[PDB]
Amino acid sequence: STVPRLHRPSLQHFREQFLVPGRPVILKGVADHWPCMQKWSLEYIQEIAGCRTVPVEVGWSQTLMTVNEFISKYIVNEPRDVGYLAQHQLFDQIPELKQDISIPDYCSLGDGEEEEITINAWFGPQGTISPLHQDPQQNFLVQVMGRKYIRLYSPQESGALYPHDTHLLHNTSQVDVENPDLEKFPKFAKAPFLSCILSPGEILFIPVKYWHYVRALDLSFSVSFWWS
Ligand SMILES: O=C(O)C[C@@H]1CC(=O)N(O)C1=O
Ligand SMILES: [Mn+2]
Repeated sequence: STVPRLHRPSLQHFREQFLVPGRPVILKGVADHWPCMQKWSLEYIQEIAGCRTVPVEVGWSQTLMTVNEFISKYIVNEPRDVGYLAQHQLFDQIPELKQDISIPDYCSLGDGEEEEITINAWFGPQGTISPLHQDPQQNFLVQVMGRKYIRLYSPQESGALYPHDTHLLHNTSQVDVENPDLEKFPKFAKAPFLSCILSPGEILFIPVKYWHYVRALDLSFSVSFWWS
């Protein structure tokens, strides 16, 4: 039930053993020496991005503030609520930061165009939680700062995850993974899963439609690549 870790697997090995069957894996030795891994201090983030406006999810509402405000209020000064700079195309907004990352070569195995890969930043304090849900594209999730606990359930287990009925929320589970209501959601308890702690320099492959749940264990910065 652990996600396997592979060092720089060949494109063919990744394609045949993980991409085509839709199996998660952690890629080591791929992003570990990207510039972001050494450069992205809080101070560097403030210097490069501090004055720019970013969307922040407050745990639930959505607001806007500068990066400096986000750091001051939700990171450094004993925050009062949880705030998460989540799912934001920060690298389109701030092209200088795009210099510190790369598109993984494995994305070339997809059917889509490189121009259509979506690169999102996920920057927040210890304790951010993304509830269990599934996405409609493949994902490489690159961990830069801090660690994340991640739980993964196959699409084959969707019945045991009790998706919301609304079309809007049908890709999201009704269950709180880490404190499930087994009186209401009894099938959840026996559903098999994989899990990991994703650390800096590692890349998690989340296959298209794989259900995933994520909790930050430390001050955390991740970069995701959504591709097909
Ligand atoms: O890290 C998180 O809190 C949530 C993750 C990051 C990511 O790329 N996707 O699709 C998520 O759901
Ligand atoms: Mn997701």
